[PDB]
Amino acid sequence: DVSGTVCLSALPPEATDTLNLIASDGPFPYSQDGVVFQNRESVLPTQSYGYYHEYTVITPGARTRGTRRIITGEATQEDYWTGDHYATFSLIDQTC
Repeated sequence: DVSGTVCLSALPPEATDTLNLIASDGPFPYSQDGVVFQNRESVLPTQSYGYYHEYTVITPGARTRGTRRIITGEATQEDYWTGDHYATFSLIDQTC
C-alpha cells in the first residue's frame, strides 16, 4: 500500500536532486540508480517487470546508500519516496 502523497518541498533536498538527475537521465552517484525495482513486497501497485526503477537519494554523511530512495513508475509524474529502506512509500508531488 502507498502511504499517501508528500510534497517535494517537504522531503529532504536530496530528493529534489535525485529528481533533477532523473530528468536529465543521469548520471547518478550509485550504480544501482536506475535499476528495475521489482516491488517484491507488492507494496506498490502491481505492474509488469520494468515499470518501476529505483534511484539513490543521498543521505548526508553516509558511506553507503542509506535508507532513502525514489522509485519511478512509468506513468507521468509517478514517483515514490521511501525514507525507511523500502518499508513504506509515499507518492511525491512535484507541484508543491
